[PDB]
Amino acid sequence: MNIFEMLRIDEGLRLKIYKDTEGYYTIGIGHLLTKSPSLNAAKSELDKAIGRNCNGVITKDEAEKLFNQDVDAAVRGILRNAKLKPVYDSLDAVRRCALINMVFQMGETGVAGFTNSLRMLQQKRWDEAAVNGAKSRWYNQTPNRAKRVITTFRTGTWDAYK
Ligand SMILES: [Cl-]
Ligand SMILES: [Cl-]
Repeated sequence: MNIFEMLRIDEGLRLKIYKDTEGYYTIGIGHLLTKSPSLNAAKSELDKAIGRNCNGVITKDEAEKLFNQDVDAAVRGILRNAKLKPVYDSLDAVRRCALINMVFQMGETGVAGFTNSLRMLQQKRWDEAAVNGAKSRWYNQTPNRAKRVITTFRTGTWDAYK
Protein backbone atom coordinates (compact mmCIF):
# COMPACT_ATOMS: atom_id res chain seq x y z
CA MET A 1 0.00 0.00 0.00
CA ASN A 2 1.17 3.43 -0.95
CA ILE A 3 -0.22 7.01 -0.95
CA PHE A 4 -1.61 6.67 -4.41
CA GLU A 5 -3.52 3.53 -3.70
CA MET A 6 -4.69 4.94 -0.42
CA LEU A 7 -6.16 8.09 -1.96
CA ARG A 8 -7.64 6.20 -4.82
CA ILE A 9 -9.60 4.16 -2.31
CA ASP A 10 -10.75 7.25 -0.49
CA GLU A 11 -11.70 9.45 -3.46
CA GLY A 12 -12.71 7.03 -6.18
CA LEU A 13 -12.29 7.68 -9.89
CA ARG A 14 -14.80 9.52 -12.06
CA LEU A 15 -14.34 10.51 -15.69
CA LYS A 16 -17.23 12.98 -15.80
CA ILE A 17 -17.64 16.25 -13.80
CA TYR A 18 -19.33 15.43 -10.59
CA LYS A 19 -20.26 16.92 -7.33
CA ASP A 20 -18.17 16.26 -4.26
CA THR A 21 -19.57 15.64 -0.89
CA GLU A 22 -19.76 19.42 -0.25
CA GLY A 23 -21.52 20.17 -3.47
CA TYR A 24 -18.38 21.16 -5.37
CA TYR A 25 -17.58 20.44 -8.90
CA THR A 26 -14.84 17.74 -9.08
CA ILE A 27 -13.46 15.30 -11.66
CA GLY A 28 -11.05 12.28 -11.67
CA ILE A 29 -9.46 11.33 -8.35
CA GLY A 30 -10.73 14.02 -5.98
CA HIS A 31 -9.55 16.98 -8.11
CA LEU A 32 -11.70 19.96 -7.03
CA LEU A 33 -12.39 22.13 -10.06
CA THR A 34 -14.32 25.07 -8.57
CA LYS A 35 -16.30 26.08 -5.60
CA SER A 36 -18.56 28.10 -7.95
CA PRO A 37 -22.10 26.93 -8.53
CA SER A 38 -21.74 27.16 -12.25
CA LEU A 39 -21.32 24.08 -14.24
CA ASN A 40 -19.93 26.34 -16.82
CA ALA A 41 -17.38 27.79 -14.45
CA ALA A 42 -16.52 24.07 -13.91
CA LYS A 43 -16.26 23.11 -17.56
CA SER A 44 -13.97 26.04 -18.19
CA GLU A 45 -11.58 25.29 -15.34
CA LEU A 46 -11.54 21.77 -16.63
CA ASP A 47 -10.34 22.66 -20.10
CA LYS A 48 -7.86 25.12 -18.65
CA ALA A 49 -6.57 22.23 -16.49
CA ILE A 50 -6.35 19.56 -19.32
CA GLY A 51 -5.33 21.74 -22.23
CA ARG A 52 -8.25 20.73 -24.33
CA ASN A 53 -11.87 21.07 -25.01
CA CYS A 54 -13.20 18.44 -22.78
CA ASN A 55 -16.82 19.11 -22.60
CA GLY A 56 -16.92 17.87 -18.95
CA VAL A 57 -15.34 14.47 -19.68
CA ILE A 58 -11.78 13.13 -19.46
CA THR A 59 -9.83 9.93 -20.00
CA LYS A 60 -8.20 7.67 -17.39
CA ASP A 61 -4.80 8.96 -18.42
CA GLU A 62 -5.83 12.57 -17.91
CA ALA A 63 -7.33 11.75 -14.49
CA GLU A 64 -4.09 10.07 -13.46
CA LYS A 65 -2.12 12.99 -14.71
CA LEU A 66 -4.16 15.32 -12.59
CA PHE A 67 -3.73 12.93 -9.63
CA ASN A 68 0.11 12.85 -9.94
CA GLN A 69 0.03 16.68 -9.89
CA ASP A 70 -2.08 16.96 -6.88
CA VAL A 71 -0.11 14.45 -4.72
CA ASP A 72 3.14 16.23 -5.67
CA ALA A 73 1.60 19.63 -4.87
CA ALA A 74 0.30 18.26 -1.49
CA VAL A 75 3.73 16.86 -0.59
CA ARG A 76 5.59 20.15 -1.69
CA GLY A 77 2.99 22.17 0.18
CA ILE A 78 3.64 20.25 3.46
CA LEU A 79 7.35 20.69 3.04
CA ARG A 80 7.02 24.45 2.55
CA ASN A 81 4.73 24.97 5.38
CA ALA A 82 6.23 26.08 8.68
CA LYS A 83 3.53 24.47 10.73
CA LEU A 84 3.27 21.18 8.81
CA LYS A 85 6.93 20.37 7.96
CA PRO A 86 8.13 19.76 11.47
CA VAL A 87 5.24 17.44 11.92
CA TYR A 88 5.93 15.51 8.79
CA ASP A 89 9.65 15.25 9.69
CA SER A 90 8.89 13.81 13.02
CA LEU A 91 6.72 10.99 11.58
CA ASP A 92 7.29 7.35 10.36
CA ALA A 93 6.39 6.45 6.74
CA VAL A 94 2.79 5.30 7.28
CA ARG A 95 1.67 8.24 9.37
CA ARG A 96 3.33 10.58 6.82
CA CYS A 97 0.90 9.15 4.28
CA ALA A 98 -2.00 10.06 6.70
CA LEU A 99 -0.99 13.71 6.85
CA ILE A 100 -0.66 13.75 3.05
CA ASN A 101 -4.18 12.40 2.80
CA MET A 102 -5.61 15.14 5.02
CA VAL A 103 -3.73 17.77 3.10
CA PHE A 104 -4.99 16.56 -0.33
CA GLN A 105 -8.62 16.65 0.96
CA MET A 106 -8.62 19.70 3.08
CA GLY A 107 -5.83 21.89 1.91
CA GLU A 108 -2.77 23.06 3.86
CA THR A 109 -4.65 25.82 5.43
CA GLY A 110 -7.31 23.48 6.82
CA VAL A 111 -4.93 20.90 8.33
CA ALA A 112 -2.78 23.65 9.69
CA GLY A 113 -5.97 24.45 11.65
CA PHE A 114 -5.68 21.23 13.62
CA THR A 115 -3.17 22.85 15.98
CA ASN A 116 -3.82 20.53 18.90
CA SER A 117 -3.90 17.23 17.05
CA LEU A 118 -0.68 18.22 15.19
CA ARG A 119 1.05 18.90 18.53
CA MET A 120 0.05 15.52 19.82
CA LEU A 121 1.15 13.77 16.71
CA GLN A 122 4.40 15.48 17.05
CA GLN A 123 4.74 14.30 20.59
CA LYS A 124 3.81 10.79 19.49
CA ARG A 125 0.64 10.57 21.62
CA TRP A 126 -1.32 8.54 19.11
CA ASP A 127 -4.45 7.78 21.10
CA GLU A 128 -4.83 11.38 22.18
CA ALA A 129 -4.45 12.81 18.78
CA ALA A 130 -7.07 10.32 17.41
CA VAL A 131 -9.59 11.38 19.94
CA ASN A 132 -8.97 15.11 19.36
CA GLY A 133 -8.96 14.83 15.61
CA ALA A 134 -12.52 13.28 15.70
CA LYS A 135 -13.85 16.51 17.16
CA SER A 136 -14.04 18.22 13.88
CA ARG A 137 -16.46 19.07 11.16
CA TRP A 138 -14.26 16.92 8.90
CA TYR A 139 -15.00 13.82 10.98
CA ASN A 140 -18.71 14.71 11.22
CA GLN A 141 -18.99 15.25 7.47
CA THR A 142 -17.07 12.24 6.05
CA PRO A 143 -16.93 9.92 9.01
CA ASN A 144 -15.81 6.67 7.22
CA ARG A 145 -12.88 8.26 5.41
CA ALA A 146 -11.98 10.27 8.55
CA LYS A 147 -12.01 7.07 10.68
CA ARG A 148 -9.73 5.39 8.17
CA VAL A 149 -7.15 8.26 8.26
CA ILE A 150 -7.42 8.59 12.04
CA THR A 151 -6.69 4.85 12.52
CA THR A 152 -3.68 5.22 10.24
CA PHE A 153 -2.40 7.88 12.68
CA ARG A 154 -3.33 5.88 15.77
CA THR A 155 -1.73 2.58 14.71
CA GLY A 156 0.90 3.37 12.14
CA THR A 157 -0.29 0.50 9.92
CA TRP A 158 -2.41 0.12 6.83
CA ASP A 159 -4.97 -1.93 8.56
CA ALA A 160 -7.88 0.36 7.91
CA TYR A 161 -7.20 0.04 4.25
CA LYS A 162 -6.85 -3.57 3.97
CL1 LIG B 1 -17.12 18.32 17.28
CL1 LIG C 1 -16.89 9.13 4.45
